[PDB]
Amino acid sequence: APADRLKALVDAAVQPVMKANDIPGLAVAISLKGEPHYFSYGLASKEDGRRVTPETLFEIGSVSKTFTATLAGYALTQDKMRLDDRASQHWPALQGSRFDGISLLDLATYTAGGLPLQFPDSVQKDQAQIRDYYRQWQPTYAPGSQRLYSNPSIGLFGYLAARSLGQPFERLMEQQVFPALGLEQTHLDVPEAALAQYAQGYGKRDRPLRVGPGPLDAEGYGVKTSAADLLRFVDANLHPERLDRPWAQALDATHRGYYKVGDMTQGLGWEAYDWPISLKRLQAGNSTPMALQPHRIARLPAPQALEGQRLLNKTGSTNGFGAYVAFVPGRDLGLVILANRNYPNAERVKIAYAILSGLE
Ligand SMILES: *C(=O)N1C[C@H](NOS(=O)(=O)O)CC[C@H]1C(N)=O
Repeated sequence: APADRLKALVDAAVQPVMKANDIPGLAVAISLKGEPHYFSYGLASKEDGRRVTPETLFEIGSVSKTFTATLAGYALTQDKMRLDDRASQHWPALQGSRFDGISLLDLATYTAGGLPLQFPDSVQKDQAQIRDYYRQWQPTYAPGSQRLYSNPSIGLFGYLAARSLGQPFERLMEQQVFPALGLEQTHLDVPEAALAQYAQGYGKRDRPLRVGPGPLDAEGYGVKTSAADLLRFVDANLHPERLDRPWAQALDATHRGYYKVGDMTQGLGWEAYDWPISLKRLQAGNSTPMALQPHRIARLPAPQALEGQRLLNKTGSTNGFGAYVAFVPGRDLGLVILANRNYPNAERVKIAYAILSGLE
């Protein structure tokens, strides 16, 4: 039976990696030939024995940036902002700062000139502290030259896109973005009535870990969603034309590459690779040096359509969770892997590659 073969393929990819990385619970969702398939493993909470299901909520960390990118795509389609706008055009407090010479594109693609991975610990989740942080910041190098993966960078991009729409970022995601995408199990602030679905996260010595408040957390890493909802988001990405036009264009804006770093082409949120490509190369593109070190970019002469024979992906983590999303536009194939342990990106890619290969 084809169901037996598919279960065998996914189990063979997942089971050893869960055991090796001591993952308590893991949800897989696959979109194949326009049909969804779910595979759920282990426990959402070890303490109460709640099992993972396709409706369990996981923290997706940096995968949130693809949602942030979608909201910015919507602001672009509505002509409320342009990627070449100066960042300070959208926030008067930034006028006269170094943000007068940094574009929204630089912010979105981590090339603003050395904005750090995280806000310093001295910056709390407070509007005035965030404002003052950006007003005083000075680039280490020229904007548009080096990519340094950064939550304050794309966080500001999302914050400015929301300002361009005249509403708070979190309100726009809840009231407009998630409903437009048909996402009813996707949250920035999990409702009390949905808490029973929120998985526990696990760190060292199995300490419980759920993400706490931080500056621009919603924009950079704040989404909690189920494997079923994240697959719905992947399916919207595979077929933007099925949504109402403004939202179709918003999703299309996240499928455009601006530059290359090694085998990776950088879009808004999504990162793309030629497909097929070796597992080692895909792991190297999602490796620690890509997250922690600056890289000189190879700018494209024109934005490149991220479609056809390409794999678009995003890793995301929080202290207690590890997520991975990947899809092949030219093959109508999509995958979501959500876990309640922050396990190495290389291991997430290893599961995904075994599944994607087996399906091919
Ligand atoms: C996203 O989840 N984050 C940003 C950073 N690198 O992202 S990647 O490895 O998920 O692409 C470090 C991990 C994480 C964070 N802690 O903010």
